[PDB]
Amino acid sequence: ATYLIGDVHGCYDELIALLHKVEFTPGKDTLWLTGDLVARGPGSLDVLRYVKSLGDSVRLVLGNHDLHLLAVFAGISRNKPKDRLTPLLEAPDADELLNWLRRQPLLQIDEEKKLVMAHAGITPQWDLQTAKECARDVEAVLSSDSYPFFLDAMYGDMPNNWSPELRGLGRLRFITNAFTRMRFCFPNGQLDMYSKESPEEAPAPLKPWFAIPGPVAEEYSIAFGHWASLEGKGTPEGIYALDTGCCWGGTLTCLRWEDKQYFVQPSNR
Ligand SMILES: [Mn+2]
Ligand SMILES: [Mn+2]
Repeated sequence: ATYLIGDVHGCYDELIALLHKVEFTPGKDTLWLTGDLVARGPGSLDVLRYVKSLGDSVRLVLGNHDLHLLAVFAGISRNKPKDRLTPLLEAPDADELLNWLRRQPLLQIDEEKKLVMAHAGITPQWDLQTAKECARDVEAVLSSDSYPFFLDAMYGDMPNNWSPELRGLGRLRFITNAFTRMRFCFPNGQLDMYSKESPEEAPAPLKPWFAIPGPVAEEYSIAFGHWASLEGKGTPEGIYALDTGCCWGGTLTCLRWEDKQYFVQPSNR
């Protein structure tokens, strides 16, 4: 079976309880995770250990908090006490865990399921070939010995409009923001980097990225996490918002792909 789970955010107990609920069995089953494995919840260390141990039985995409953890680890960014990352950062296997984490994809595609996953979704300004090329470019910098330079360069809110003519720092920053920070778009598809509210609470003319028809969404289902204030609701057919806010006191959500059946684990917080 194929299971897809939204942002775990260190909620190790809830993740294991949910997987036991569906009798997740590596070798028979595959787990897709929308990223943001770490921060806020108490068990980022156990989450990373477990997910890495799954190997080919898990298909991960990196989220914005995963990238922030890598930035903290590399000395690029300051650790925030609220993220509860110190046990992971101080673990004897921190190097092993985080060097694995930075090699994971930003984008997962299953052609037989016609299924695409990224942390925040797929901007309507991207077709599939462009999404693939951009994911490959940023994954290459993240997997390289020089990844702290990219992590430092990734921070920024501009440019917010895609063009194949983009080059250099702006190209990487847009790619990173589209895959891991996107929520709202202007009517032309341009990213808004400030509003984090629910669609009903957002100011005009902002619309959810998935409310703007784009070539990937027209052919593929898209699963994503990230947007907790969406609460997994209000999406069109073929769009699966899996982040139901477990670390925030909401729930951890698991979708079984074969029958589109949902399983929910309440937050222990
Ligand atoms: Mn998140
Ligand atoms: Mn996120």
